[PDB]
Amino acid sequence: APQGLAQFIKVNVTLENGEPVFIYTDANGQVCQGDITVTQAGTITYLLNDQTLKGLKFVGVGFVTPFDGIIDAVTISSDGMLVQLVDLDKTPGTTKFQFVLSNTANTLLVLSPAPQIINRPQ
Amino acid sequence: APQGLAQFIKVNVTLENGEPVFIYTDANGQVCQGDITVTQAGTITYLLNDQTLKGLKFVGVGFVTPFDGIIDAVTISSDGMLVQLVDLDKTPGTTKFQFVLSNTANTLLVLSPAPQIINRPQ
Amino acid sequence: APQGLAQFIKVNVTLENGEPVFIYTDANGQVCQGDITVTQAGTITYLLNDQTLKGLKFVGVGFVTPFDGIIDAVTISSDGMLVQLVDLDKTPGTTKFQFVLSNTANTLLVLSPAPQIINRPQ
Amino acid sequence: APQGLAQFIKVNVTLENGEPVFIYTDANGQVCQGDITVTQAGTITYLLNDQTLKGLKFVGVGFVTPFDGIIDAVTISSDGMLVQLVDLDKTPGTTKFQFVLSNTANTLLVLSPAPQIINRPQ
Amino acid sequence: APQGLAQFIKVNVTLENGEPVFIYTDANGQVCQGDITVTQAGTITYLLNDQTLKGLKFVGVGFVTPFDGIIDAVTISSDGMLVQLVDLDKTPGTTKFQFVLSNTANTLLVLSPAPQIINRPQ
Amino acid sequence: APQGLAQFIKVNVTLENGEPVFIYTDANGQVCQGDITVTQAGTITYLLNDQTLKGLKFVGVGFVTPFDGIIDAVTISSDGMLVQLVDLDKTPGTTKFQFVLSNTANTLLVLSPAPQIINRPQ
Repeated sequence: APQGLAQFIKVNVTLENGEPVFIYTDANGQVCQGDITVTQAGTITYLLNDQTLKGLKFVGVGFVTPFDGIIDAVTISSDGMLVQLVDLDKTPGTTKFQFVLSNTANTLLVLSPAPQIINRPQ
Repeated sequence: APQGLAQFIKVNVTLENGEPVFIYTDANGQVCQGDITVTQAGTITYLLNDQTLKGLKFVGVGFVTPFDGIIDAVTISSDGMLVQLVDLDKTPGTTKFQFVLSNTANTLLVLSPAPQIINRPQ
Repeated sequence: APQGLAQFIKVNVTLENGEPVFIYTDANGQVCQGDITVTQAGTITYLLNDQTLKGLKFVGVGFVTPFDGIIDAVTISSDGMLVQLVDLDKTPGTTKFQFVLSNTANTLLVLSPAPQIINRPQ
Repeated sequence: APQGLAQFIKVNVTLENGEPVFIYTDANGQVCQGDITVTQAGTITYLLNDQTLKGLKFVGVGFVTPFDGIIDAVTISSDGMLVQLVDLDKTPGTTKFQFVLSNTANTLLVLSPAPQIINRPQ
Repeated sequence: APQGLAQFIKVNVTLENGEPVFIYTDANGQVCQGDITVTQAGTITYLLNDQTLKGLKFVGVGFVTPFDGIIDAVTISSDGMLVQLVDLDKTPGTTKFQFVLSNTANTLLVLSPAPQIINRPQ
Repeated sequence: APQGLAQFIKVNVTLENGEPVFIYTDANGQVCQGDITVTQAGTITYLLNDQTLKGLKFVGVGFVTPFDGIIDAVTISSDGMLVQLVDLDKTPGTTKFQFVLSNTANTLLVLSPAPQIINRPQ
C-alpha cells in the first residue's frame, strides 16, 4: 500500500528581551525559516525544545482560516512536547498557522508568529 | 475599598466564504473595531456569540509577547462561552492578542485576528 | 459605551488545627467578612493565596440554588489561582456560594464556608 | 483475605421552584435522610439519577474539613454518573460533605446540602 | 438496607529489566495471582503502589469485551492512585481486563497483563 | 533535509455479538492483518471509523512494554478520531500495542487486540 512523506522539525523556543523567540530546525540541524511546501500526502511532526524556563507546552495549532482544507488534522501528545499535522495534499493552496502553547509563569496562552504551509498536489 | 472598571464586549463570529469573521460589539450594540484602551485597573469580559454552526468554544487568549505584563491573567468559563482578562494597568504599553477557539468540524484551533490592548496607568 | 464595576478580593487560606480557614482581604488589605453587595453590573475577581502547603487550586464556585440568576457566570484560570464571577445585577436578591478547590494531599474537594452575594439593581 | 462492606445509594435530583432538590434512596427504594454510619472499612457508591433536565454530572465530593481522615478518597466515573467514597473507618468521628456537580444550563457548580458521615471503628 | 462486599487490592508496580511488572497484594499482604471471583454485588478497590520511578497514574480499566455486563462501571480518583470497579453480579460469566496507566517518561500508555473477573451471582 | 515515511491505516470498528471487532484497512481499502514493519523513521496515522453506535473515541495507545523504545511517542487528536505514532526506527525489535478507547455506553475503557510493530533500522 502507498506511503506518504513524514517531515520532522524541531521548534526551539528561547527568550530574548524576556519574550519568546521561535527557531525551527530541520533534520540536518539547520535553522530553517519555517514555511513548508507539501508535495504529497503526509505528516509534519513538530518537537518542542523549550529553552525559556517558562514551562511551555503545546496545546494545539491555530489557524485564521481553519476550514480551508490545507491541513486536515492536528494531533498532540499528552506531555505537550509534540504536535503533528496531517496534510493529505488534495486541496492546493496555502495557509498560515501559529503554534499555541501554555506556560507555567502565567495564564496567558503563547502564540508563535505564523509560518505558511503550501500544498502542491500530485 | 477601591473598585476598578468592568468592560463587556460580545465576540460575534460569522462565516463569510466558509471562514470565520470576528465582529465585536459593545455594550450599546455598536460594532467596535476591537482595540481597547485601559485607563485603570479592571476586567474585560468577552462573551462568544457563535453564528458559524461550527461549534466554536473559547479555549483561551494568546499572545505573541505573553510576558510583557499588559494583561495579568486570563480566565475561561467551563462552556467556553466566556473569557475574561484581568488588567491591573500598572505596566504601561500595548499588547496584541488573539482569541483561541476549538471547533467541532475539525481538530484545528481557530485564531482571531489580533486586536490591541493599550494600558494608560493612573 | 457603559462600564460596570470590577471588585477584587484575595482569598487567603491558612490551616488551623490541620484544617483550612478562609480569610478574605479587600483592595486595602483589610480583612473583610466576605459577603458582597453588588449595586451595578460588573465582575468580582478572587485571587487565591494558599498558605496551607496543601496545594489548593480553585476548580469552581458552587451554589445550592444555582439557577436563581444572582450570578450569571463563573470563569477560572488555568492554574486555579483565579476565579471571576459575572454579576449583571438585573435579578435582585441574594445567593449563598462556596469556593470549590482541589488539593494535592488527598482526592477530596475542599469547600469554603458560604458567603452571600446580594444584588441591588439600578 | 478480609472484605469490607459496600453500600449503594441513589442520588435523585429533581427541581422544585426551579432549584435542585436532592433525595437519597437506599437499596430498598426507600427514601433515606442521607447521613451514613460506617461501622467497618468499606465503600459508599453514589449513583446519580438526574431528573432536572439541567444536565447534571458529578465532579467530586467536597468537604469543609477535608483533612479530618473520615473519608480516605473519592473516585468518579468518566460520565459523572457515579462517585464512590473509600472509608477505612480507622479514624472515629464525623464529617459533613456536599456533592459537587456541573450543569449544562450555566457555568456555576451545583452543591447539595450536606449529609454527615459517622465513623464507628471496629 | 442490604450491603454488598468491598474488596481491596494493592497494585504494586516494579521494574524488571526496564519494564513494568504488576504484583497484586491482598488485604493480608499476600501476593495474589490477580483474578477475582465475585459472589455478590459489591466493589473492588485498587490502590496503586508505583515503585518504578516512571510516574505511573491510573487512567482507567480496559476491556476487550466491554459490553459483556460483568463489570458495571469504573471510577478513578483525581490523582490516578485509585480505581474502583462496581460489580452488581447479576450477569454470570467472566471477563478479562487490563489496567491502563499514564507515565511521565513518555507519551505511551502502560497496560498491565490481563486478570479475570468471574461473576457467580446469588 | 531528509524525510521519513508516513503510513495511513483506518481502524474500522464494528459490533459482532454485541462486542467490538477491529478491522484495519490500508491505503488501498484492503483489509490488513494489522501488524506493521517499519523500515525507516516515520509516522503511522490511525483514523477511527466507528460503526458500533457506541460512541468510541481514541484515548491513547497502550503497551505492556512501554519503555522498549520501539515507538517513540503517541499523539491524539482532540476529537479522539486520530492517533499517530512516531517511530524513529533506531531501536530494532518488536512491540505489541493495543488501542485504548472510551465509549458512551459505559465507563469502561475499550481495548483492541494487540498488533505488533516490527522495527528494521536502516
